Amino acid sequence: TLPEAKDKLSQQILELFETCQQQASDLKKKELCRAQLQREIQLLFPQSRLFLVGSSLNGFGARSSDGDLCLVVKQKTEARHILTLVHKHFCTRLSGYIERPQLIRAKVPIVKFRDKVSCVEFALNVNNTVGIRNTFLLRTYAYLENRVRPLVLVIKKWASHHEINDASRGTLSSYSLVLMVLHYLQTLPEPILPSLQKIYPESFSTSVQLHLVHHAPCNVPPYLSKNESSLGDLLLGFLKYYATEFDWNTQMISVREAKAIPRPDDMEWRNKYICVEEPFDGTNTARAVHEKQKFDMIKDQFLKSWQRLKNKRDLNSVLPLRAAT
Repeated sequence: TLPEAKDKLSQQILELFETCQQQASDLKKKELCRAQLQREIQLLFPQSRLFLVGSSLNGFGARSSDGDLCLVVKQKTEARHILTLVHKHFCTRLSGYIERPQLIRAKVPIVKFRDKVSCVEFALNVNNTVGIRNTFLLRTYAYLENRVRPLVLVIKKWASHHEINDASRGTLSSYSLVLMVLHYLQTLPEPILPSLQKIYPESFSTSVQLHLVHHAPCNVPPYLSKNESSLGDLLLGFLKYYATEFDWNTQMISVREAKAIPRPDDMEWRNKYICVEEPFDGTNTARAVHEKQKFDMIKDQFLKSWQRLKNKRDLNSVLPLRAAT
């Protein structure tokens, strides 16, 4: 299943999609690593399970997507004690096939490591279960329509190429972008995506047992929309929408509502530049964008890329196609 591709830009977007999309063999090496590590971690926490989460499973992965793992142990004092124990385990016992494990310090503490078996970089956290839930929310969107995945992928590569796709460095997280693409698709005049949580709350409710949340994409049917915009029309529109129309200073993006909502007067959103509502809990995913200079970098790059693309409808105007493939 693939979109139209009547023009050059749309064809280049599909070409980039098909050569960079995460292949089944990439996902098998990540799953073999996940199962081996769960087995390995269970020596320490026998009541624990290890989940693949994020780009590896949400449908928006590229061959270069790192792996995200979520360790479920039956509030943060425990989460940090477990993460440091797991880390010492990786350093002492697992050093034969687990390279350079490091505790990275962030809102969600992480153990970063490289699997020498798959040669793949991984990020493991402890008990951040919301990432399991939204993995399968996003996955259900990722396959709800054939344009969502090519658009999201070219947009991820685009943001990464322009050094605005790294929340650790002050810019937009991949999750923020994905939510922004999905919001753009949700609010078109003839919309390309509905709200999954409004139409089927039963398949994404917070009472669903974590180990069954992945059943949700098997339940939800595909979305047929009236919009006939091709991939190049939509990539241009997505750059224009955030470059010109979307008021960062007054509104927040709610994929849960499939709407733009006014910024709440709560203290979380009081001084933030960018407000994207996490769909399961109520928090700002773009909270990492807190420096004016970086905020401007995002704004200026949206404007500029929409300009170069408008004039020359070649994907090379905003993303060198030789630097990805």
